Amino acid sequence: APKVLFTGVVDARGERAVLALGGSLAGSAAEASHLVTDRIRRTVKFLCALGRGIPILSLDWLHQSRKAGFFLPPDEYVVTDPEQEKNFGFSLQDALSRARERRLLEGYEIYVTPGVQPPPPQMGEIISCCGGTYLPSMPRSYKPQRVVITCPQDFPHCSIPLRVGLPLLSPEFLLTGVLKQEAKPEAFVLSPLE
Repeated sequence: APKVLFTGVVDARGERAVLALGGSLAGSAAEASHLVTDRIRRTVKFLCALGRGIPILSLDWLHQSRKAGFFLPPDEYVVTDPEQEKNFGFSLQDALSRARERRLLEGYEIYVTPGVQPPPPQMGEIISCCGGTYLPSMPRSYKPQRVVITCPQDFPHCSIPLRVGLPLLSPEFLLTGVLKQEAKPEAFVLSPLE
């Protein structure tokens, strides 16, 4: 039975269809089997669903399923948003295919300093949904794929990662990388002395 999550929309009729058909309403994207929405948006729920490779479907999926009397396959209902695909420069279908082949952040260990925006806990949810490790405190040693997402306010606290050669990165490394399902840390390095 599906555990359906909604994002960027309000659809009481859709929620009712999920339950009527035997499914349940997902508490979060990490728990969801399907995400229902109307557009591509950079939200914790959308980015987590995409990172996990679950179906991201239109609101018509549930309404047509209710008419059928059972959950229909996802294929004919994938969210299509050429406009936002143009705004962001990526293909949702291609990004999902990538997520379905591999977790984007497999092997990555990421510490997000306290002052970063968006909020560290939201960044960690996204990191975890992409198979990475959200670190509890600043690292003390170098390791490949171990990085620190930080910000100007926190540069004063970055002497240890700089000492050991850990990259200081922009939060967009995560947001843009997860949206496109393409991790390019070298392209988001911050300049702490500027």
